[PDB]
Amino acid sequence: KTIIKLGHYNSDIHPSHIALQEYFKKTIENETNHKYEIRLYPNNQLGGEDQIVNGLRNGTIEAGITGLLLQNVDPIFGVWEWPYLFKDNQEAKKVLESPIANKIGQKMEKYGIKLLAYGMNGFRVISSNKKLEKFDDFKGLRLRVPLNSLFVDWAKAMNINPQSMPLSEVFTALEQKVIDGQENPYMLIKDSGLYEVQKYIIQSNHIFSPGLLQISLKTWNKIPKEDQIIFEKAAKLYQEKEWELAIKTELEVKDYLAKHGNEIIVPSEAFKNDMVNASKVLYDSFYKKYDWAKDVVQKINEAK
Ligand SMILES: O=C(O)[C@@H](O)[C@@H](O)[C@H](O)[C@@H](O)CO
Repeated sequence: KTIIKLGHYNSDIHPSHIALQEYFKKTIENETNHKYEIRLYPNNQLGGEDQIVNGLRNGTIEAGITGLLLQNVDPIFGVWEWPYLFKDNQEAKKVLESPIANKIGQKMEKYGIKLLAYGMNGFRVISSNKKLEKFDDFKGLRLRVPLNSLFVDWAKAMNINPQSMPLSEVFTALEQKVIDGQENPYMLIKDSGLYEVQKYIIQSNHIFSPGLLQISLKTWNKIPKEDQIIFEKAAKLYQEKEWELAIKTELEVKDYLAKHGNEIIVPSEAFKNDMVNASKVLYDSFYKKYDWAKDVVQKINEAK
């Protein structure tokens, strides 16, 4: 009997967790005569996101959902979070279901990880103690960013002062007045309780964050193809159901946050355009330092 521990950083009521429970775990456990058990560990129980990545690579954490932190080993994996790459949720899903996304996903095997599905965490918004409604308001702003220099660079391009830290440190950084806010999808902002200590939510949607369902290659190579087909069936069902649930749930969460004291700012056309224009410096740099960037972005655009 094979026990597969599956760790992630989201809440047990995040759509990823619900879909893991109902579709991924159940499909595998039932359709393999209970030969595999998929034990779920939400909310950083098995460690923070970076620890999950490392555990997938060394095999001590057999499965997981993470974002794109493996980009610190090979930057190609971080491409999906480049700013303003996708116009909306449906376009993000369409591109992540395309051949180029599959091909980049396959490259994770070189680093010990088998990718099973691209799911959705969502577009990222800025939460803040300070009202932000025009580009000049970023000056002086101290924002936590994730453990990924892309986000450090993004923040600097916005004239924001970033401080990269693990997600588990955000509450205490706010409480200590070390930062003014952070950025993450709407559902994380609710599920985490960050909304209770962040008056303003600014709907920047600057970056789209996928949640990658992954299995350690060390684990995968012990599973015969007949059984892998069942894991793949479960991952495909997980993916369809998770996108659907995530889109539905995000709309609920947006309404919730409107009605519990938070002030949601939808950027003006000018604020929007200023953010978009400011982000171009990131792409200028990608095209200079990555020999694959021109081709990859072209294929991503062709898949839209
Ligand atoms: O804010 C966080 O901690 C996470 O949203 C990120 O670490 C995200 O999962 C990664 O995709 C960022 O590259």
